Amino acid sequence: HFAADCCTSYISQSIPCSLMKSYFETSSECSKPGVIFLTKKGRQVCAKPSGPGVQDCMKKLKPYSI
Repeated sequence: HFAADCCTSYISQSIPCSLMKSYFETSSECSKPGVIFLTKKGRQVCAKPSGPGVQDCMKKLKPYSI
């Protein structure tokens, strides 16, 4: 029961990938895209589309080594 999410601002420091269980990209329909990581502790972080290390965090969040 939700809709497309969007980031209003990116974090001010490196992304906390050491505590995120998954990650998701917003919809291009928003005036500004962005990928938010979902933390297992029940939280959300806002990051750019190609943030330095942000893509590495989402890469490790996807088990596909086979």
